[PDB]
Amino acid sequence: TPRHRGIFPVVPTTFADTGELDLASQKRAVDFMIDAGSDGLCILANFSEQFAITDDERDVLTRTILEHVAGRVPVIVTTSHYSTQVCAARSLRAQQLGAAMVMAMPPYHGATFRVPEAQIFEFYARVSDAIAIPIMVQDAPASGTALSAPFLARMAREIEQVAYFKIETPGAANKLRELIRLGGDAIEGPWDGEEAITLLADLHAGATGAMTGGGFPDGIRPILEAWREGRHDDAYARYQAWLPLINHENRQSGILTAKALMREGGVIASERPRHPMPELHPDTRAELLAIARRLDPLVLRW
Amino acid sequence: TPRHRGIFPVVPTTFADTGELDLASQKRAVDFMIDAGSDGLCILANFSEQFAITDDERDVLTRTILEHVAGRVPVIVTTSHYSTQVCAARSLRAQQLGAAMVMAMPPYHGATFRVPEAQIFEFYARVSDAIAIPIMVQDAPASGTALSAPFLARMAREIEQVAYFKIETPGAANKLRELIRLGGDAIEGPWDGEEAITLLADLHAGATGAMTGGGFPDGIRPILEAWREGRHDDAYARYQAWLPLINHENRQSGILTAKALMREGGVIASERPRHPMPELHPDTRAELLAIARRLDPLVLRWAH
Amino acid sequence: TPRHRGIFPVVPTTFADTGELDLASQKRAVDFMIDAGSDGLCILANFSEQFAITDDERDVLTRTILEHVAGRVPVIVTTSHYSTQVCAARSLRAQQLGAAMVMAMPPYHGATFRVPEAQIFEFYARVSDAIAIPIMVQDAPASGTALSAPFLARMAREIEQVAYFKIETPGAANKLRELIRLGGDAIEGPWDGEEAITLLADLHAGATGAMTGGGFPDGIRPILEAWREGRHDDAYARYQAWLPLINHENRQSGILTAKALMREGGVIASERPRHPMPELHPDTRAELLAIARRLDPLVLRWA
Amino acid sequence: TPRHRGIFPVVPTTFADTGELDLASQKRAVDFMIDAGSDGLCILANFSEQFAITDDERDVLTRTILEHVAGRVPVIVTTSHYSTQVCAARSLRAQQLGAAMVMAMPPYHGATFRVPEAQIFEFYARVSDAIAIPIMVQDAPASGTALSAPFLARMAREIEQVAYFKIETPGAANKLRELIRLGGDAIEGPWDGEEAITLLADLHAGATGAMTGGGFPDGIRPILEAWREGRHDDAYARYQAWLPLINHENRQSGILTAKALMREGGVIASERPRHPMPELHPDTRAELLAIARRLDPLVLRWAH
Repeated sequence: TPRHRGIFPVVPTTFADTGELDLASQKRAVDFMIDAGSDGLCILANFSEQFAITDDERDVLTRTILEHVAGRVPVIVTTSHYSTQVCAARSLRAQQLGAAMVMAMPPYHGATFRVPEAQIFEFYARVSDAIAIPIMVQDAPASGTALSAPFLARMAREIEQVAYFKIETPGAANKLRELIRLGGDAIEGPWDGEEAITLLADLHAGATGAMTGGGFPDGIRPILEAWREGRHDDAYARYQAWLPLINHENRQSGILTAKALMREGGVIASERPRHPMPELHPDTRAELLAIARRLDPLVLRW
Repeated sequence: TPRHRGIFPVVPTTFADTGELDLASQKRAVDFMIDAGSDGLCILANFSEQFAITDDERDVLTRTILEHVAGRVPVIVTTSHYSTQVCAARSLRAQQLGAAMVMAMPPYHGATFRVPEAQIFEFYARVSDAIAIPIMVQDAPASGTALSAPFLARMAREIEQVAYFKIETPGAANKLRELIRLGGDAIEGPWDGEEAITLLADLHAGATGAMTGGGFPDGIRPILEAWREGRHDDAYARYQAWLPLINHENRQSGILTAKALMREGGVIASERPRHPMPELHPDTRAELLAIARRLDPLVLRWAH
Repeated sequence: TPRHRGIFPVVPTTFADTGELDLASQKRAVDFMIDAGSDGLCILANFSEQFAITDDERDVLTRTILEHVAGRVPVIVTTSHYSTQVCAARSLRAQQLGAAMVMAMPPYHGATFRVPEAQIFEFYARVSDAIAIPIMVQDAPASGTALSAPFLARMAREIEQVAYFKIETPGAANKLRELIRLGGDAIEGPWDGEEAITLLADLHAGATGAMTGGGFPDGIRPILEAWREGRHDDAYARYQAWLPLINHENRQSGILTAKALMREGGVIASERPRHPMPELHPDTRAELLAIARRLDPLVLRWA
Repeated sequence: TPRHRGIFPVVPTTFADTGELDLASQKRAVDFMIDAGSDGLCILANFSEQFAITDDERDVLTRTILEHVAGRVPVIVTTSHYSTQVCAARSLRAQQLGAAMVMAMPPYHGATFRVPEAQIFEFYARVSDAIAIPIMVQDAPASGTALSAPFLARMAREIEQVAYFKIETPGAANKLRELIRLGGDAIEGPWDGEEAITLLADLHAGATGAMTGGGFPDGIRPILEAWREGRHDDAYARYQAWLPLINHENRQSGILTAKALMREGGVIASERPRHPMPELHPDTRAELLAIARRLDPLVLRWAH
């Protein structure tokens, strides 16, 4: 039924040692993530350090990634912004460059600027009016905005392009359940996130897709396929083998997990974040690689 | 002693009702706020709806407002960004366009992306290295980041351009006291904000400046002047006369207060915020105008 | 047709300087607040430092206060607790001791333990089942819990004893409007709080009551008096006169405001909070009293 | 050299299906957890639904559990309270009843009532003055209170009974590293919590104790002994075997995990929480048992 399912990892934004954009490494990371078996990619998300780049860098990254993908896989372009018209403009521009879908947080700023449900609704409704590609709602703690399942399904029922969801808040499995129950066939893509830390319970809840980290999609995807083909016991076995790595990405190495792995594997030239985001502690990085080496991920032999 | 004191109200961003920047209304807003007696101006702050504008609009507004000010009053340009290098380029770009000062929140994003103290120091340290004009550290709830009074005082003593502070967190008065106690004359500008709702308590604590709303800086400034010259009772009376309007701005009409006042007075073409920021409830606007129509602010008697 | 309206100040808990309960000062505090014109009292709220007392002290305080009030004014007993059965038992006990109303936060603990909307509904429903006095829903930032106006309105329509609301989250005035619009006659008591900092705007929105600080209800009740009688500009003039004291209470001296004023007036023996709650900075205290003295509040000329 | 090391799981508060305390099931949960090899126990913590019980119930449980343990293992009694005097009174009472340690959150209430560092130091200082058994400082997100590693180390070095720490804020591993270096020999017990979700990373950092859930301490303890004996590859292997259960407890079944397992295994009569805490979704429960049934935990095998 749905247009999009499977694993859609987040593409990390690759800087040089100087903090400037490293577009060469950026294309190599996209190519590695496509070779890993990804059904699609998501760019300019919070796991791409979008908060540390400029609007001009956003446009260069959007055109560079989409032109290099060359239609090999569908790309989700994250266009989140407080202003409705800016997000619609970014969504239209991503559409023009070949995006299959846009992902947007609800309109927020910082810790205290929140938007009532009514204006959150109009935000998505107007972004929906301007574009023809599907919209994904990101439900994540970083927005500090409660998006309850009845309201999330409401937007899926009442807004044309709103069909996909990335539920990353605590208790995501039973939120996905309630979302699917209240939205029916309007829920085209009930997806989970958070680096696939709760993937198994979310699959139990009816999740169709996973927006994981970009470091090892080859490890996570056979869980989804085995679950689709009814091989539940194989899905658990693969989830169990890879969970220590997923747990270390979620709890320890964080956003920089995909880049530190890509650096060690020779995929990208630098794993540095943009200052002032803290770099990985050497012990956190050493333990990340020690776990990964036990699992033979493609990132280390690409 | 300090380079800058007095009232530095925030210039709101004037939009057309379509949604685009209304630079014609932007300049009239700047002219009025100068005519209202502002010691300076601050632009692209959170009260300017900066989170709703793009980088290109930021540059157009920085150039337009600074050019139109034409050095009549000093301008603080807010350059906050998570990335240390983006904020450093913005602050340098603001300096080269004529800014007297830059204001920066600590690096943050959303509700959960927070930066440790050691990197926050380096953030302001590297912005300091890039410019020759002073930095104003904004201490406000929107960042969700704790900047202790010792830490703020430490940055003043050890970072060259860090010298001004906008204390807006709860208990701003007693925190200003601590900041001044620990920093001394390294605290070149202990200022408050939050529309001046706590200005009288903050002046007691030693505040020498106030970043207020842009609607009625003329009603608030005599509070600062009377206090500087030891007329505390006149400071109280002016504070009391205007506190209901300050209270209605802080608690009811918020960021849109200045623009609803400017629109009523003919200063600007539209009071609309950029969607999806909620527009004023009709009763909230009417009560705002009704309160302002007891105190004769220039904004309701300027264009005509 | 409401059962309760007007001004209901939160009674502060009076400690001795040793930190133990000072019940003699507690009664004198109650008496002053009644002589100051309170239409009723609310006890054991967060503004009463309830989080710094024990369950036994709560029962000692509920009995002593209600016994001392002797039915002079209606008393709101705050009964908040995460546990549905603990709150219901507290509200029942308060009813049997003479309480006319209970106030309950939504169930919560700390900064992270939250309750889904369906369970918050069941919470207030079973508390309503247990008592025959009305419930006041406290919508305050300390809970960290979002209670939308549609949810609060549905609870008033569907839960018998849910009829009163203390709305003191940001944007209370517009929330009160939507609450009244969606709830209709089920909204028996749309009140505000936060020391009456937004009282004028809330009065415009349809508020019929205010939960203020216990320090100067004589200064604030006339604001409601003029509003109810239609003297809107008289209500504004009174408002402007006392707003600097309300503002210093809201932003500077906080919970301790009523206790510092009562101690200066000789009403109580000690203004100290229970440690580790910070005591008032000496300048914050002097400024509070300098403002108060311009307004001649009864607290400074009672004992 | 330290007085206490190993696994100190939190004892769940056992209720009846009617909501009242089920003390018979409470004693059996204690016996099972001792039978499962716990080096010690912790009672009346947030993982015990302590916020859903009364003071009278707290005292009934403190005396009931301490007497039934009969000194078989040391018990940590969580004495947290906002009031300094109340916490010290609870802590002295716990020590008089045989407690080997007390655990205390920093003083706080709700989402907004916070305490400055100076009075938090004074809070732990005066509690230590009253008691003669060690204090464990709990650093958990439920307090919404920042307790930096320098602040925690300073308390350990300057306050006699502050010697143990439960770190379960985000990034506990790196925080534990800094707390251990900063605190030196005064950190008698750098411990982690959060159901052992980050036990491996925390052990690399130098954690010596783990305060986990109470359902399967027999499965988690070998990870600590393997680390203590320097068998790092073995610690990973047992960690990897039990992580899906640990993860399900941390993200899906939560506080109710220990009670659901204990009820299934016949240890306790009821697994319900006190209303309004949401009961387990039936699918969540079935996934919990299916994962647990793969690891042969004692809780589904318990004869005494």
